[PDB]
Amino acid sequence: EVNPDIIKDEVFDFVIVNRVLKKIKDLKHYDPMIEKIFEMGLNVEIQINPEVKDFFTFKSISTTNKQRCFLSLRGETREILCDNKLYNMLLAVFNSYDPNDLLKHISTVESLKKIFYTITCEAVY
Amino acid sequence: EVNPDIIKDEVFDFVIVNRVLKKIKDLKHYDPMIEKIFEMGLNVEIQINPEVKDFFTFKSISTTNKQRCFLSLRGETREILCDNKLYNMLLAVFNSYDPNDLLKHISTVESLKKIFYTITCEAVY
Repeated sequence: EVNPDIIKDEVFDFVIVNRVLKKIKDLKHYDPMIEKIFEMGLNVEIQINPEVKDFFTFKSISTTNKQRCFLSLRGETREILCDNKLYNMLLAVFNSYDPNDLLKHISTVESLKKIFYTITCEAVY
Repeated sequence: EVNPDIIKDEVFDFVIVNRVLKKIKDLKHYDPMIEKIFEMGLNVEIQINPEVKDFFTFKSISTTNKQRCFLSLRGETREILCDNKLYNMLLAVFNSYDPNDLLKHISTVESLKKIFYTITCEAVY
């Protein structure tokens, strides 16, 4: 339940850390929330549109051996497979904010929305 | 908020109601938890293994034109696409029940487990 801040110093085995968070320029732009779980877990939240609060969020519940990843748009949360494709795309989004080229950011965020709207949870029958 | 019980009385436009819930012969055996939402929606929860409360359940959230379906195993909840495949598997599970011969039923429940472990939430990148 405690929401520390350190992530630039210490190290993790946690995939989402050593593959997205640490690889993002200026985390504080996206007003990150990071908490410690009991010590066996990490619960991460990043705003995708920091300007409009909780409009578009990325959430990652990490545990000892398991990770669960969720895109959330206007209050509707969808789970998505935690994999490279997602890590990358997430980096494309967050690493794309440049004041001298907002339109580029605009687009890649739209790219992620598309992914959001395109997610289906399927089984092999 | 409120929770009825006779899915045989009222008529519904809810698709989970007409494609599944009304076609279940011994609905009562599966300890249904059916609530109405602000009329506007239906919250449904069925026990796949009534013998072990909340071990394996199916949840369905219906609002006006939307439905979301979940399978929960040992407290782990996964969303699953509400499609014909889904509706056919569930009916096969709830209607295979026969107190005078349960092997068929025991096996189809396993078939639903297999489905659970198989679910993935993917987006096309």
